[PDB]
Amino acid sequence: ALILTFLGKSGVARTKIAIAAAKLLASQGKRVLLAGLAEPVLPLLLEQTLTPDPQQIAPNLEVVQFQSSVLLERNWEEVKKLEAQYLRTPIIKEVYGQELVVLPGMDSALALNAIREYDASGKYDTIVYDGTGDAFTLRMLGLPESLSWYVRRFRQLFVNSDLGKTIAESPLIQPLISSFFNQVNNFLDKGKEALADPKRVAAFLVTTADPLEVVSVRYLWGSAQQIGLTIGGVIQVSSQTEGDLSAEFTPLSVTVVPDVTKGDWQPLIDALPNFVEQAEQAPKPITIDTHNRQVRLFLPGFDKKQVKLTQYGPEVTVEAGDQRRNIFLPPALSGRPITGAKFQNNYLIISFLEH
Amino acid sequence: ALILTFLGKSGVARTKIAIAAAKLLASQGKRVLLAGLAEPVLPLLLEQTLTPDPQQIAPNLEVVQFQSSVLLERNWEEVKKLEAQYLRTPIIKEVYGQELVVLPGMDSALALNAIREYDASGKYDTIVYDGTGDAFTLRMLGLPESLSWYVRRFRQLFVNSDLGKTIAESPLIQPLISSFFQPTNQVNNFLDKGKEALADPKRVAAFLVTTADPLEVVSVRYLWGSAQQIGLTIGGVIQVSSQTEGDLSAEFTPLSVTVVPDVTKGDWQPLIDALPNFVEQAEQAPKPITIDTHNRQVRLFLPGFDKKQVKLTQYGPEVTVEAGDQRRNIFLPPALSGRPITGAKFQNNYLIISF
Repeated sequence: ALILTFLGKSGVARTKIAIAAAKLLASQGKRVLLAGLAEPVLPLLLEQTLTPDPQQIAPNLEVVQFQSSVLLERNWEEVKKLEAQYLRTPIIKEVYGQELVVLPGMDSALALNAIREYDASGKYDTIVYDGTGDAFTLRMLGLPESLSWYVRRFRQLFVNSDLGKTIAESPLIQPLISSFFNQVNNFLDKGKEALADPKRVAAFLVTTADPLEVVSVRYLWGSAQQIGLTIGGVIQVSSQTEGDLSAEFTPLSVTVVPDVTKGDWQPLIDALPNFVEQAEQAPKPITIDTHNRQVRLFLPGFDKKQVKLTQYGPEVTVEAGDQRRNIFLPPALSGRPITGAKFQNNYLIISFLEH
Repeated sequence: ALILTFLGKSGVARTKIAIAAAKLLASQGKRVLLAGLAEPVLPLLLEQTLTPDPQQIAPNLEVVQFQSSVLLERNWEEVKKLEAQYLRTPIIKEVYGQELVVLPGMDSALALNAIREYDASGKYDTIVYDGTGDAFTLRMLGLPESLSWYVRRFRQLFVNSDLGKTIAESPLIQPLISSFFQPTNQVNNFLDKGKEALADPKRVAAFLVTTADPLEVVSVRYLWGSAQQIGLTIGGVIQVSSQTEGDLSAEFTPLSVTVVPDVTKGDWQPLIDALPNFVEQAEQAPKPITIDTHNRQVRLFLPGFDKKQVKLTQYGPEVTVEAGDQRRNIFLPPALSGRPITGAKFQNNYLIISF
């Protein structure tokens, strides 16, 4: 499925857009899941009580509310089943899933895993996700890449090292495991390949003509590029500020849409863009030119003072918008000092030494 | 210090109110730190470039911007020194802070710890925190209690298990730990101090921010109850302008609703002059939880929920209150510890639980 989401500073407008996008796509024969968070506006705008299980509200249109409490207790039962299997003496079987308290980070991990399950079921063409629309959403969506980076470092250290041997053989720990007792990369790589594919994950900016909102979504735009999230376009919603925003979002299409009054969704529905086509035509977050030995990063919303580069062996780290892209350099670039990092037309062009 | 924050659906209004509150309290002689996250509105409204370190911008007014990437990197250097101090062969000494990736949850822990450090320094009377103003801010502020509960439900399960009683009754452990290189009290002391502060309206308080749009009103009422679940005092409501007219006093009884004007073209004085007395309203507001030793009762303030969506259960050693997609595991104090529940009821937005 395509995971479709929206970024912007005003939650009510984002929810209306998500609802309208879901209605439009379901009306065209796409199988749609609209998923929101634990908050009362989506139910109220739909005039429907929502639950942690998808409910059909129209042909091809199901709606679900992610309640982290419920997702946590559902995952906890999977933890118990694994515990019985892999342990001779249970330890956490006592704890009921209804007791567990949601910690920061769990919220995003549980929501992303739920989305992954819905995506993997094959039941949907589009999963419209009405999230927080902000940097927390980006950190969620970036989990496949972020976890992959950690896994690759753990492997380098706690194993794939003498330490990996001083425990792999340790006659001290071996009996301790014998008592009471990768697939990971295929799992993460699937998430990574989806996130990078605009046919599988795309987001759209939502903003009024207020310059404060405009600068906020341009910052989110650049931050999204750091994680490889395609930004397909801009939805411009109404306010007391008038303005043509096309020049502020070149080369993206800006689509001006009307409000929703008294539950008449049709004018908004009719004004929405073709999300799939615009995502497919949007700029690419990263390209690598192996002949000229250059990395080209699309980084709208930032200038050179706001972007930091770090280069440690075969890895380059790009930090911008409080996000970090780790670039593992290919053979044409590895081992060569960076000789330039200059912005041209919202792209940062990183050059590597030829001589 | 007092940590003061704002909950609401529109970030721009929340940042404006945070700036005005900081300017107000500073002009009254309080030493103020204004702290925001990685986003461009606060610097633009202040006409000041912001950094990860406090900058004075007016008498008694310093401002700082939290960047998760920098907080993580600065925490890493402390982890790397501990390696040099308590481990035979370093493992992580070659991992560089610039490369670390911020995962979900990590961002919230790093920011709360940064706040903790600024509060511990004694340099400020008020810390005005411009956060995300939503459930994610609540899960962050609730960390001391949530962590305390995990330590308290699971320590016993792991120490008294067959595998735990073996780690104490096994000679394969002592020469294991020494192959490299009570905390339970130090941890609970650190956690209990955070829980104490959060429960004290002089140390932590939040105010709701909303327009008259019924959709915003219902949203902040839900956040209001969600905040009570974590023990966060909600001192009052700030009503900002919109195309919807309305007196909101009856919607938030017994809280004061203070109507405030916009800020246009750098003129902060109308907003400043309209802000409420934060300290006094927080002192007068309802208490999230009261334990009545005499009447053997626990009274939980739970406004803004559907009563059918408040669940009380005792699956484990403590009663669990589920509401607002948050869970409170009630630690019974001495006067109530070990007394069965004998009833519970709702009344004027309070859940009264009898023992």
